[PDB]
Order: sequence, then structure tokens, then C-alpha cells
Amino acid sequence: GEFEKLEALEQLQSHIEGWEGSNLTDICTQLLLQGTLLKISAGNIQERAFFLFDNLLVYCKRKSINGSLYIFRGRINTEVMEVENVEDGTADYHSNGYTVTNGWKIHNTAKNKWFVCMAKTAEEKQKWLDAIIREREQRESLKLGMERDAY
Ligand SMILES: O=P(O)(O)O[C@H]1[C@H](O)[C@@H](OP(=O)(O)O)[C@@H](OP(=O)(O)O)[C@@H](OP(=O)(O)O)[C@H]1O
Repeated sequence: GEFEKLEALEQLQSHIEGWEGSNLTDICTQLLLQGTLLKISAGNIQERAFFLFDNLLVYCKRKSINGSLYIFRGRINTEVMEVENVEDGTADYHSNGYTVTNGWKIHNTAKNKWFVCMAKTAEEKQKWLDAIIREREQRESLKLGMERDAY
């Protein structure tokens, strides 16, 4: 049930070193998807481990008894995250001029920051976009349900 999932969140966070900000068990309840993606940001191309929870996207560097597997790099409140598809073959400054396949863009609107994600396969891209949609839908459903109760 919910409580077992919270203990799992605390354990998951314990594998991320250099965590910044509020803890997962205070703001999240579930993991929709985790996976490795290529991230291109501010001219830099870097592979990152991404984790999409309800309300939060986290990305980490993979670490090269010690429980650390990931090094915290960033987090985005999904309420201030936008996503844009990128068509295969696009090559522009967002990808440093490299050709994008299986990619998309993420907008951190709280930082006015954009970056590109690329997956290795089309099916993996589709899993990510589907998970992003599902996280947003679940969050909106819960919010609108509460607002409709209050209104
Ligand atoms: O490794 P260096 O040389 O420091 O380059 C960094 C990394 O690409 C960062 O990505 P990551 O955090 O995944 O390691 C980071 O921010 P983002 O997390 O915002 O992409 C920086 O962009 P900006 O600090 O935003 O300009 C960029 O300058």
C-alpha cells in the first residue's frame, strides 16, 4: 500500500548522493518511470539517469557498503515543466548541431531553461512521452477533483 511505497521512495532517494531540496517522501508517492537519456543543455551533451515521480522530475549522473548509485544534478516541479516533441532529423542549436532522433525538449519554466532529451530507441521515447502525459493527467485529475469538491 501507500506506506510501503513511501519506504521504497526513501530507500530510492538513499541511492542518490548530493540530493538537494525537499525529500521524495514529502512530495511524491510513486515512480512512473526511470531510465537513461542523453541530455543536451547549454551546449553540453551528457548522459543522465532520469526519474519521473508524481509531481517531480529528477535527473542524475550515474556514479562511476556504499549505497550511492547516482549523483544528483537537477530537479523540476512538474507543475512548471513543459514538453515539446522534436522530429527525427532536426539539427539546431538545441542539440549543439547534432542530429536528434528519438528526442524531445523539456522546459523548466521556473528557471526559463530548456534542454533536449534523447532516448536510444523510438519505443523508449514513446514510453517517456506517455509517462509524462500520465503524470500530468493524474496530477490534474487529483487537483480538479479537489477543486470541484471545494467549489
Ligand atoms: O558539466 P558542466 O561543464 O558544468 O556543464 C553544465 C551541465 O551541462 C549541467 O547539466 P547537469 O546539471 O545535468 O550536470 C548544467 O545545468 P542543467 O542541469 O540546468 O542542464 C549547466 O547548464 P546551466 O547551469 O543551466 O547553464 C552546464 O553548464
